[PDB]
Amino acid sequence: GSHMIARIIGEIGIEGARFIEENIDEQFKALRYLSKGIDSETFVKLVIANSLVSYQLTGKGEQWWWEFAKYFYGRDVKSIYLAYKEFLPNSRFNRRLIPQKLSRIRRVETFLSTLTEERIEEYYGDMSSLWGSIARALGVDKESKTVVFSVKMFGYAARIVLSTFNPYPMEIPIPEDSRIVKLTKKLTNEKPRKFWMKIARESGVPPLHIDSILWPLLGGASIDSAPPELRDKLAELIKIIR
DNA sequence: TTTTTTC
Repeated sequence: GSHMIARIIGEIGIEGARFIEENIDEQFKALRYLSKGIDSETFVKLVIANSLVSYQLTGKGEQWWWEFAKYFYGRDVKSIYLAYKEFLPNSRFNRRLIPQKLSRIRRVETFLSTLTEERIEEYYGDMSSLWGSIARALGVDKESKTVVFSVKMFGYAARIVLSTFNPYPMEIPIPEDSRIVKLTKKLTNEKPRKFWMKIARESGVPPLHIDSILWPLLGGASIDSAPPELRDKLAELIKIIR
């Protein structure tokens, strides 16, 4: 792992990650916008469906999640599969692997249909069971990138809908992808998957909350709105990993 | 433009 990184991430803490999530994270902003233009249950269903097709994008993540939010705001959505069948081929930022992606939506449509208000609250109180349930519906490994971040974005949606905050489970790990490998190789020769899981365990900050911290800081987003005590912590983290 | 997944 990294004692240097884990100590500063521990100082930032779940509440520092939460500040970034609710103030800087553009995915959270797009979700908060969408939640104002569609009913709560459809909102959460769409966010999970979107997460499951958000890979190998023809654009950057922030652009795509705003495109998704702007597309469904005020839209009358019945079948989520049918909605995506029309949305994806006309989108700007998600035009690759549409046949594969539509088939994943079709296969998870029955699980999404169980997401009443009460079911969404139950899963938000036990995101590990939601993690396993989504993977089982798809027939994939729950540690796969899309399933892990379907849980993260569900957590964004659920905290908006329910006006409560439950931290992500510690046992949901960041999987390896292109940008986590590119960054981690500069920091260490350790295996990226093991590196970041040990950092989460040592710091006390679940991996999905660490993810919220890393990318805005690396991408150069302003941290000036953070309170000075948290700002100085994020500043030191930047000097360590950027 | 190059920004995970398959059955």
